Amino acid sequence: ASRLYTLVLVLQPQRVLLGMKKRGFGAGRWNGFGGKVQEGETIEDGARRELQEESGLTVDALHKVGQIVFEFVGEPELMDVHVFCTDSIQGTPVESDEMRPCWFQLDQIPFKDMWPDDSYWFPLLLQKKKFHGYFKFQGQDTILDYTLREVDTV
Ligand SMILES: CNc1nc2nc3c1[nH]c(=O)n3Cc1cccc(c1)OCCOCCO2
Repeated sequence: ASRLYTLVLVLQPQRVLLGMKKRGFGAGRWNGFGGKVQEGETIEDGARRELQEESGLTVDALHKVGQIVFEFVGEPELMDVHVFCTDSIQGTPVESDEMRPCWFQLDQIPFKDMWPDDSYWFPLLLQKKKFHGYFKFQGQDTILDYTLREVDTV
């Protein structure tokens, strides 16, 4: 009982782009760019779409870096998130009614104001590792258990 989602991190050698979500999903946390894959769309197309729609950036190459399955206790649908990274972008990120984009130096990532699972996988992302992960959450703030392993093939 899963539903497909994309998540894109715009990661250049000195810095990463995150957006503060002003409302709705993930509000009040620094998020990457992503959402539900639509009907007739490949996962990679959906990721490019979500980045563009949400960030204002246009991406050339996307690289798949991970898959994370989220379980929220009591919610029937598992969220199957396909995670991608790019360093080849065009444009300037645009602040909108839904999000406030900001660049962070890699040693100043705001983990305290991010989803708590990010402290586990973001360091793999930053070191160019690919991963499979699973996080069981109670509410949005508590990780009950998780697994996370590095893989050769996402
Ligand atoms: C940078 N880390 C995270 N960024 C986001 N959500 C994040 C990030 N880390 C995280 O746990 N989430 C929540 C989450 C949970 C289930 C499905 C999800 C996201 O779909 C991926 C699309 O989410 C876009 C919002 O960005």
